[PDB]
Amino acid sequence: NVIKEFMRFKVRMEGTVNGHEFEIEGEGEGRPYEGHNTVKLKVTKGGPLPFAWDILSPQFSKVYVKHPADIPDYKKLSFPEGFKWERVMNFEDGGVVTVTQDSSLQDGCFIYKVKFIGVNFPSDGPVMQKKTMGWEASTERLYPRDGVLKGEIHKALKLKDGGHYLVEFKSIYMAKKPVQLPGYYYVDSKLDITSHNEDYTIVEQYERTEGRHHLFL
Amino acid sequence: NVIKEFMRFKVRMEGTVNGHEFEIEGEGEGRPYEGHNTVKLKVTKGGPLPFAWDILSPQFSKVYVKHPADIPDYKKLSFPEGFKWERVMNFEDGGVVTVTQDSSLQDGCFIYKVKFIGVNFPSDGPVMQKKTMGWEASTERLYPRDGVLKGEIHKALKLKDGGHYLVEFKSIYMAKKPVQLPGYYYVDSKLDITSHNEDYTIVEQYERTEGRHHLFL
Amino acid sequence: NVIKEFMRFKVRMEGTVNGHEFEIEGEGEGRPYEGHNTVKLKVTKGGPLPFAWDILSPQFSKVYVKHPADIPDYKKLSFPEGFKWERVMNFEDGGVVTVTQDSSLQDGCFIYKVKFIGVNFPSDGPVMQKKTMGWEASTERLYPRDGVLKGEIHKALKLKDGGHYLVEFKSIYMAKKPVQLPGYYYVDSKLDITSHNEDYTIVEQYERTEGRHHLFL
Amino acid sequence: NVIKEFMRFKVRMEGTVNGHEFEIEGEGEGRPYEGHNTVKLKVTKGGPLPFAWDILSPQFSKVYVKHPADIPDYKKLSFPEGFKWERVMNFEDGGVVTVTQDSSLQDGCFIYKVKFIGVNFPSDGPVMQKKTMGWEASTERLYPRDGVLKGEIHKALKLKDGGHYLVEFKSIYMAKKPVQLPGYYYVDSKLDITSHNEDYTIVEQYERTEGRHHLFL
Repeated sequence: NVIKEFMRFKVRMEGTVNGHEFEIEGEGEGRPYEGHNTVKLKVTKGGPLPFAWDILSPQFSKVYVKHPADIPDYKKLSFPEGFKWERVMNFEDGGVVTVTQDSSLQDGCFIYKVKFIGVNFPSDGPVMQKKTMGWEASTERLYPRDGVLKGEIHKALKLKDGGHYLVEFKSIYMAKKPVQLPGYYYVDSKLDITSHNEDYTIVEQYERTEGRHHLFL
Repeated sequence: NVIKEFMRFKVRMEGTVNGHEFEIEGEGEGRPYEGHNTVKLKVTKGGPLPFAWDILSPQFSKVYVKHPADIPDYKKLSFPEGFKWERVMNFEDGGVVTVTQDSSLQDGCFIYKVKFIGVNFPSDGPVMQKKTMGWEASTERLYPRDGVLKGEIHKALKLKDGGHYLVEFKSIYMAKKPVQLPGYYYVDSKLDITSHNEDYTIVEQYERTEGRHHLFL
Repeated sequence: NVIKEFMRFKVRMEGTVNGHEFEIEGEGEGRPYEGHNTVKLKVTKGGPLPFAWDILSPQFSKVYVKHPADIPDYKKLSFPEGFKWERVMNFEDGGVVTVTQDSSLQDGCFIYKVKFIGVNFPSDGPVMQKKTMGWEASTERLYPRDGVLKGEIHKALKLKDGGHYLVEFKSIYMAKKPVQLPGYYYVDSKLDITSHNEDYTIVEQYERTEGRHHLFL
Repeated sequence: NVIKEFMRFKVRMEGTVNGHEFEIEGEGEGRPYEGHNTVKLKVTKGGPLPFAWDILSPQFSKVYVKHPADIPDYKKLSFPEGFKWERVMNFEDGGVVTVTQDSSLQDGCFIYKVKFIGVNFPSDGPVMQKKTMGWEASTERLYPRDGVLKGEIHKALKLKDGGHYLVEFKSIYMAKKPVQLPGYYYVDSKLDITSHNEDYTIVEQYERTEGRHHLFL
């Protein structure tokens, strides 16, 4: 280890939403063993974005999840080789996103490369209309499957006018090398936008995340 | 009052699974303010179900959910008129179930009436082949919507030969009288089969369930 | 054979939509080898339905599907015993319906028994608001699976304020005796409400439906 | 006009399937008013794809769809500017794919640019195990929505070991310029792999496709 108490990271995203091409670059840092991390983003191409920043927020670091000792830390165990992760986001209004990412380690710094494709968002929807205002804190249900780690979440974006915009997440974590997998468990998360410029071409986020067993066990 | 510290209930279910008709009846009791309840069932018609009992178990009492004082207990508030509940269960292998239920209070006893329709289960699947062995403890994400209370869960049935069989629950709770809805919150639950005969024509269940805010709030 | 060129039928339905119970009875007739049939329904209980009649229309006769000689007529072959049918209807706005049906032959006439459960329809949506106006003609994709016949359709209801309300149908047909199944094929249908009273408590429908191979074959 | 009776095209795709990156480039040609076209592809990077080629085939030209004079040919009318198209493919076993593409016209040659992300495919499934054998002919259901053209299809891949592997397609066609949209209609298609080398690093395809009204209209 390899994975120190303090770790920095670099991230780059190439994405497309309803046909709108964009690129984003950023840097972050956090305490992998404490379950917290922050990140600053900059839209390098296609800005300002014609859609809610919120749909991108969660694609910018699960190696920072705090895990109790009795729960194998698959993501952490994968380094230095690292792991890849994939995801599907099913929006209640038909919107669909598919994400592919690669997580590596270079000279003590984490390297994240992301590809994102979002389609079918209604022109007058909350995404396309920028009517959201952050995510609610969430709880992911994880389990080992097909030799890899999987998890699902029932998430929600807060609507300006009140109410919520529902999104189901389905993620897949795949170590680049064989690593001990955990059993059924949960991960609580809370992602906040801490700052941003008026057109959201510059953004700062904070995330707290921790794994645990269900409370009744 | 109407809802005492100790309350009993009676339940009747009329269902069909893959064309197989059946009837179930039972009696239960519990501590509504403590978050626990038990129930004893008996298959009265269509006896010897040709499918896993597990898919029926969660259809047999949310008025028993322990809620903190700062979270409006919508279901409890609904009495004496009571409430209705509906649900969709999406099985990973294509099976689908819709449930509609009516909850009332009669002579100091909770009265539950359930209709269930399950279709599209593979004949060789874990349901039709009775390969399941109980649910993992779960956590439901609730929120108010359309004037009613809704909630979703990523649940899972343990496989006898190892692994899990996934199911997504979508529930709707509808008070028969206008009462206070809570905001976004969660419900942890754990249902166990405490006793049964080999063919599951006689079963007893126990369930613990409590409402709460997300752990990071 | 038992299936004459002219055949009548009797249907009875017990359903629930968003907690509202209802019952319907009807009588119909048609020419099974020609691909057309009519039916007259009367709401016998729960009358003055508080939702779009159109969601019920398609649950009231596949044995009447015209099949070319080179495509095994599974449903017809199942008689005199008959067959069962189940279905899932997934509505674009979240509403979900499950149906289970039993088709038999008695007194020289077909006997239909249907059970319907509909949930999660938004209070302000086209179904509960009664804003639909008939289905567009459709095309079902069928194939043999798990020893039975299955088919799916991408359906659509026309709306009063223009546009369409999309629904995906997934049906399963199950013979009560082993009969020959066909391979991959298509069924074309067009259902029309031919008459109805002011409150839709008495309704008359017409349906044309025919099986065939893809046109490029 | 801009669109002549015979037209060639250039296509290129960047994709990722279950974390495996690849690139493909190719050229095709056909008769846009006749609904016939062919294409030849070469895997340029990510050599020897570790998954079924079949999943990519339908991503390689709807301007070639034959339309009757009474049905607006939205895609054709969008030129010379062109149009973009997006798509979601939902695999029966959990795999999900999103696609985004751009179609333009350059000096008499159509230019196609495709981005593809596929995730959640079971390692032991027909895709990653290459057990598929081409698509069945299909029929897409189209309708105008949100100022654009949408269509859905219930498709199927033939399994080597027999049977079919089901896939639901959801496509969105967006003209770069708001040209005339058609109303509800269908498109029949039949895609065949005409030639291919052992490892699917060189492949040629043929597609027949024509738009039309429902047969009962």
